[PDB]
Amino acid sequence: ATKAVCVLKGDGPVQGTIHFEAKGDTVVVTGSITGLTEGDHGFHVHQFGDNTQGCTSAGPHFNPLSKKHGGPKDEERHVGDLGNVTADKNGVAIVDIVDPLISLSGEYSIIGRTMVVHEKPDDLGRGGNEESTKTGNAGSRLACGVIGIAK
Amino acid sequence: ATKAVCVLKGDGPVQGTIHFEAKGDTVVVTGSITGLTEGDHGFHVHQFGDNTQGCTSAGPHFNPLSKKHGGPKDEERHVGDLGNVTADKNGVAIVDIVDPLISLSGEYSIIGRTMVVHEKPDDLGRGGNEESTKTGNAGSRLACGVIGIAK
Ligand SMILES: [Cu+2]
Ligand SMILES: [Cu+2]
Ligand SMILES: [Zn+2]
Ligand SMILES: [Zn+2]
Repeated sequence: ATKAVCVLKGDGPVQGTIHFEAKGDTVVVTGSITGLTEGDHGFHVHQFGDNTQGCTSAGPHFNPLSKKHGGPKDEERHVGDLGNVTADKNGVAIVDIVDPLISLSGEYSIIGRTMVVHEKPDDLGRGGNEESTKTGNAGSRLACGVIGIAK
Repeated sequence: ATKAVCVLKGDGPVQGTIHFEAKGDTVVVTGSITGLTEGDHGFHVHQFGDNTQGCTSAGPHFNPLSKKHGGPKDEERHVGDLGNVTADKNGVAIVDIVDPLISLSGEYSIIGRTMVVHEKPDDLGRGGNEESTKTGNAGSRLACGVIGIAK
């Protein structure tokens, strides 16, 4: 696809709508999330578009290259690693990202996978431990959605 | 993918989990639905995995080859026309479909689009009006979900 979309729901106050658009070989991710506690939350494309167990069955991060966990800019990162999104004091987060690694077709295509917002900030793989190299220690999954074709 | 999955939700009693698997040049589609009234209900793949306005934003049937609506057997159908599932007296429909037209990859991939279960029976394009040739007069979209990649 050239355009896709994601509606984030959970069993909490955290809702959002994430928009995806293919520009050459980057994905412009745009949107907002509401209900967040102030500050950073990890923002990851997890592997499966599977909601049979809420956000739990989305699996780990989309990582077809078997890299370590990392931030959007690091060479060592999962493809699904889109780093942190920041909520203001009103709990709202404008999403604004241009990523050349995730995509909306071919392999690395995120279509039909799961966009997750996390309870905790992502330490971007740079942490005193080994969960850091897996999840960035972004903690729980607050809200998630299957990324579907929009246009 | 070679497997996908779909959680049917709406604002209603109706809910279901639909399982797709690539089997040779066919997709076998299995699962169950509940909450329905008895007898036949249309069961279609709609074009957009766009859940922003619930099932409404899914759009029309997946129809990349611009054919008029039909039943899954017809020369002339949409790729999304999987026909009817039948609810027994207890509101329960056991899904069991193998289709040669829909795919989990390539052109015709149904990953990222929407599975919809309708209010009324599809008429397979054999009503006598425009609504037959587009919709099957299947009625309102009771429950839908986005088709995601499954382990
Ligand atoms: Cu994550
Ligand atoms: Cu339909
Ligand atoms: Zn990661
Ligand atoms: Zn149709």
